[PDB]
Amino acid sequence: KGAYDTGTYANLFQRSGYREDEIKARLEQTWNDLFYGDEHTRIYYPVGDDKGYMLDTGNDDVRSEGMSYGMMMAVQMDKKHEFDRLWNYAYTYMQHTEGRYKDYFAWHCKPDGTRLSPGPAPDGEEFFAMALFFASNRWGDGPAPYDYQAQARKILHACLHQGEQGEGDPMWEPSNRLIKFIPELPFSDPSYHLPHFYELFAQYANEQDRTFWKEAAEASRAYLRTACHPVTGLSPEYANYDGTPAPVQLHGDFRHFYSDAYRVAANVALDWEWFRKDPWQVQQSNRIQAFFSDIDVSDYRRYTIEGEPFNEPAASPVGLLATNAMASLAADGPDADSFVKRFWNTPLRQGKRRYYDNCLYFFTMLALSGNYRVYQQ
Repeated sequence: KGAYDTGTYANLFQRSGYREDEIKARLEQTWNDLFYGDEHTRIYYPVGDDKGYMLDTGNDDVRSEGMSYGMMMAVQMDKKHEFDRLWNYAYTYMQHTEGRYKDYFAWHCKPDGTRLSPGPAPDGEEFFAMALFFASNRWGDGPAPYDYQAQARKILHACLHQGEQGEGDPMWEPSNRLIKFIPELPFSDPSYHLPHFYELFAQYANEQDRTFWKEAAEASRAYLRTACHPVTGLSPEYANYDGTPAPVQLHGDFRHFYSDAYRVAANVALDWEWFRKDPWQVQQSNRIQAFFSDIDVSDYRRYTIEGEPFNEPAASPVGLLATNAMASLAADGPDADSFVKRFWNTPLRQGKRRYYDNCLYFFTMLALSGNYRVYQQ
C-alpha cells in the first residue's frame, strides 16, 4: 500500500543515516535560500502588497511552470502568504478570461505581468490544479480568487472541455486519455504525465470528470512504460502517442534526453510512493540510476535515449542529479543510497542559470525528507 492509504511517507535521508533535526533544518534552509536568499540564489520575488513571482533567471521571464511549481512548494511547506502572492500573480496577469485559451494561463510573461504569448504549457495547469486542491484541503477556501477548490475545478474543466467552451482545444486527447504537449499538436511530452495527480483529480475534480481522471491515471502509467527506454530508462523530451520520439520540431530537436525529460524519473518515483500500483516503476528507477551511477554530475551531457552521449553538456546538471536522486523513492538497486548522499552533499545552484535546477532540487529535498505529501479531505 502507498502513502495515500497508509499516511506514512519514507524519509530516505533518515534511512540513509542523517539525523531528523539536521534533515528538518536543511529543508527549512533550502526554502529560506530559494524564497528569501541572496541575489545569486533566490528565485522568488514579492511584488507590492499582494503578489509575487518565480523568475526564470536564464530567460528573464516568468513561466506558468515556475509559478505553479512555486505554489506546490509553498503548500507542501505550509507557507500560505507566499502561496497566495504567487496565485494572485498567476490569476491577475496570466489566466485568460476569454477566447480560445479561456481559463488557461499564458505560458510566459515579463516580470511586470505583460504577456509574451497567449498559448499555455499544460504542465503549468496540472500543477496549479493539484496545488490549489492541496491549498483547499490544508487551509480551506476563501473569497475569489482564493476559493481554491473552485479555482482548481475551473482549470481542470477547461483542460478537458475547452473544445466545447469555444474554438480552442482540450489539453488531453479524448481518444487515448493522454496529455498533449500543447492543445493544438498531436503528440505528448512524457515529463507532463502525472498519474499520481490524476488519481487525486479523480477524487477532487468536478463529479462529471472523475471517471476520465481515473482512466487518465491508468493511461499515463501505461504511456510511460512505452516512452522510457527499456535498457537506459531514458525518455525523449517529446514523444508520439505510441511512446516513440516525436519528429524534429520547427523550434528544435526534442528526440533526446535533456531538461524536460529529467522530471520523468521524479514523477514515476512519487507515483510509486503515493499509490504503489505499477512495479515496473521500481525497475525504471533502478535503470536510470544504473545509467548515471558512474557519471560525474559535472560530466552530464545530452544523451540519445539508447544512452549515446553528445559532446554537448546538460544545461541543468544539478536538476538531473536531483531527479536521479528522487528516483530513490522507488529504486531498490545498488545505487539508491549513493544518489541520496550525493544529493545531500550538493548545494543549490547559483547565478544566471539557477532557476530550473533549483526547482527540481527543492522537490527532491521535499520528497527525500518525507515531506512531498498528499493533503486529503
